[PDB]
Amino acid sequence: GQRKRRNTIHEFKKSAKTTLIKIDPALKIKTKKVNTADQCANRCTRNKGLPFTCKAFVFDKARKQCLWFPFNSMSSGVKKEFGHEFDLYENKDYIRN
Repeated sequence: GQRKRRNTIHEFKKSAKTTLIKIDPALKIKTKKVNTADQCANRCTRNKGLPFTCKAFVFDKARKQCLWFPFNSMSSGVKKEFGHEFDLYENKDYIRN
């Protein structure tokens, strides 16, 4: 009855009004309708779920959706996007190199 620390979104790079794409052969993403970024976090931290342990994700505030990316705007074979009301959540411990 109190996730308190459960939410891990406080460890990702927060960049609202900013999202990311992908152009490399070994780079995909994941999407799930949702309510707020806080949610994506729990759904992003829980490893053993994303092929990339969810290194970064995004929350569409006008679409209440989630988009976990295996990388961040720093990764390669990839690029950043927008969405007006999206959200960029790149885990700092996973910031591609």
